Amino acid sequence: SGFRKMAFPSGKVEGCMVQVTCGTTTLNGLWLDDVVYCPRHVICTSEDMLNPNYEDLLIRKSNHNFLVQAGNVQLRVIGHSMQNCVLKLKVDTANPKTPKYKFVRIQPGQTFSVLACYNGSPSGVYQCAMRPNFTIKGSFLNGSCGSVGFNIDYDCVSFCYMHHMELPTGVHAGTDLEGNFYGPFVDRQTAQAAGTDTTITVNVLAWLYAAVINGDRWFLNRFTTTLNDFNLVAMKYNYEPLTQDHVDILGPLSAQTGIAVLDMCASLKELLQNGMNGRTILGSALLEDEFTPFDVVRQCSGVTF
Amino acid sequence: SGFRKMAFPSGKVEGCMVQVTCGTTTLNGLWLDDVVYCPRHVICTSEDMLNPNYEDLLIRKSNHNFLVQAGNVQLRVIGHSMQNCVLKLKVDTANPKTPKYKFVRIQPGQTFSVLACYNGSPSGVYQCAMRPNFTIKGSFLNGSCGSVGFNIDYDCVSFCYMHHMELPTGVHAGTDLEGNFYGPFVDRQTAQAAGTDTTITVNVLAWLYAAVINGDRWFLNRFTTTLNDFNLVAMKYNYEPLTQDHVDILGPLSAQTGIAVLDMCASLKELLQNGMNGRTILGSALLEDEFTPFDVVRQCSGVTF
Repeated sequence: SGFRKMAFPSGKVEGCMVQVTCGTTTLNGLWLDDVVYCPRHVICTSEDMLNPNYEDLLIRKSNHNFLVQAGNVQLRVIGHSMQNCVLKLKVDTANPKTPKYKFVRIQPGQTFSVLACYNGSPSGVYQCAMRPNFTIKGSFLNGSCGSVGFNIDYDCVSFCYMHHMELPTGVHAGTDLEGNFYGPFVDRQTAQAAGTDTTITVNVLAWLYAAVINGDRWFLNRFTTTLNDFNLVAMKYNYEPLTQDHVDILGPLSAQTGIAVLDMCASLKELLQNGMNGRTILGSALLEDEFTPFDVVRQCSGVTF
Repeated sequence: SGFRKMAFPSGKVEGCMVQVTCGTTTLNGLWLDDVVYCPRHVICTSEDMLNPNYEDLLIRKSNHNFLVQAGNVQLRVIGHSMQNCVLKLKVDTANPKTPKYKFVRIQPGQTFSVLACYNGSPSGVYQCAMRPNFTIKGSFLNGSCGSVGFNIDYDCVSFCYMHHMELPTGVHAGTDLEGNFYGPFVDRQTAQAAGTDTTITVNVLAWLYAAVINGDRWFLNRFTTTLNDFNLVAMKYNYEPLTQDHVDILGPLSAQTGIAVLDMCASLKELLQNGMNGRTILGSALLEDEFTPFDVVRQCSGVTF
């Protein structure tokens, strides 16, 4: 028992992290087979970021201008190209620690682990969600660009995020591993703010099921609701609509607890309208929305990798 | 910017996790050089746990009765001995992935990362604190015994916890890597409950400094306090006393923010007496006490390993 925010074991990703330097800019790259992936703004100075012409900056760089280091060992760059907002540096040595891997583009509301790195060295691991407004609420300092987000399924690492930018509100924006940003954001220091965010309803429900499984049951009320009536309330509290697909995804948690999804919705409705009255749920005094139904199942069933 | 509960990168520990089976009991072991460390109750059946005689159970086991598996590979056991509540299994192969390591016994209030494992395979990483009552609030299912807690300092893994027991209240108890329990607990299924816990004051203060560094400043009031007057209030709210050693540990955060420790204490005093009035601090609606001053510095300064 117990329920914690839990990241995937990071070892398979740690063995892929390298340092990439171009001129006076250093950030992190991801070394898979003989290719290093990194944010293309490694070729920008601080002044370049205000309005960068990436094609024009890149044509002035040679392979030799890219210093790639794996620990204390330089990897020789033998080719380079730009794909959307990422650079791909071909190196003459394939990473001996390359895991089985895939590149995936995740959906808003899904979660992943971030291995925060500086100078190619891992510093910490944490879990976060792709917000409905396509930002993530990470923990990133200068030098963290190129840190990646991932999920693991037994032996296979699915890379879904590469860190590029901090917005003026302190939240974070980045790309998939094909270099396409999540959301409308661009890798330029300009006026681009996150749109209004929303709460991930299906995840709040998943976490309420986790609470019941762990014995935190005080919020269960005696009522039910229709899906349409629940969604009228959820709207007022800036919760995203609950779809029948979401109801279906919650089926296994409903089966385990015996609580029908629409019955749990009625209990959430009351929490939204009345508040928690100073009580806690799974040690939290607010409703948590960064655990997916699959995260709850994993942690409550002990899935390993 | 941003502030997250963050674990250490787990790769160096992942490469040490093995499966240990004795009879019908399977749990996790830690493989360092040619020794596998695991909880001694791997030699107990379910009925044995009610009142185990570990010396008498162990004298009936041969080396061959211990099945140690590192992935799909059996490690031959060539010796065994009991040290306090851990077993040490000598194997005929030293772990090629042994990191630089130390065994440490941590103090209440200190934090560490847990690599939760099942059947010798890592499942997730999370951060937790040794509570003042010598329990931890983990996330552990059946089969997780032998999972370890650790801290990392660049290249050196300091192992501080091995998981043994879940208490009837759902919190967790275990040993250091010499097999001595934290707290008064024993590896027997008996009446042993956690004593009353307390809040780790120095950690709450550290987290309030983290909030200021991240720009969450609304709770700063205009007052100061004496250390003695602060501790009279802290006592009433079941906070542990703040010592001059704690004040000294907070010095660097005080310097970074310009907020004297006793001034931050005055702001915490007001939060304890008046509550948060429905506001949040670093996304939390309650006061968080599982970040040490060193954790705050690490995450706010980007320490790597």
